[PDB]
Amino acid sequence: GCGELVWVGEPLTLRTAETITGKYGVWMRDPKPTYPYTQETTWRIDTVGTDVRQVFEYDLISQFMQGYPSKVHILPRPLESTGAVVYSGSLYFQGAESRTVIRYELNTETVKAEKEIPGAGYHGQFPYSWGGYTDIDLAVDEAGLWVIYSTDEAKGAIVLSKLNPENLELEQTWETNIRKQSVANAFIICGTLYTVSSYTSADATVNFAYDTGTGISKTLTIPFKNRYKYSSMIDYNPLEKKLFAWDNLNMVTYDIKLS
Ligand SMILES: [Ca+2]
Ligand code: NA
Repeated sequence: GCGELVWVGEPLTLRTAETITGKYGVWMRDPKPTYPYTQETTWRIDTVGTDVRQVFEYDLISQFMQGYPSKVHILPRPLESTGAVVYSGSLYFQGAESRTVIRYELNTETVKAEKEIPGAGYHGQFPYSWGGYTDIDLAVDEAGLWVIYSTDEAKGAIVLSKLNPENLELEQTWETNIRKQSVANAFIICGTLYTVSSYTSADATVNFAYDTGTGISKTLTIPFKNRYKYSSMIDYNPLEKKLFAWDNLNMVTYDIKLS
């Protein structure tokens, strides 16, 4: 059961990074956890630097909030920005300085697929408003795996494609009429693209929505606060039905309300 986003709030900090190297990054959980993982398994990637490859893995939420990682994966390839997601036992991330999406099976630590997103800009071409090499933004919702980006053909407007979680083949593609660079970030809920924009570093709003079903968009005003004033990523988890975000060394979640 899905619905339309009508509310965002109740930001909760779950974990503060140990060092300044965790100023920004991406943390997430698997909406469709596979053995030996569960709905509590938590992955954390500090992305401060040029050589990002370590992936902290926590078995329990108590472990994630208090103790140490159960395991540390070393990615064969370097990771770009904060747009990665975990889905069905695999990490989906962007190859550094490339337009290549990579499926990395966590349990076997094996690369299952590599796929350039056709015509997509990368490494500074189409980042979100605050920049940060955020050209390519992966997403998981109730329908599965998506990728958010832009192309020259789309004239810098946000483009979203439904991805095959197995071989990363583009199944469907939608062109919007909103510039990706005019927006702070984005996520997908029940097949609906939502964008986030900032009046300030602490003040944010969900300002736009595009339904891939109907094909029509809306302007919106759904305010929420960036408590620590430097958000580097915000994704949606279709299982917990919350927003996961990274804000100035803090790994936070937002609760939401769907109509
Ligand atoms: Ca996002
Ligand atoms: Na993402």
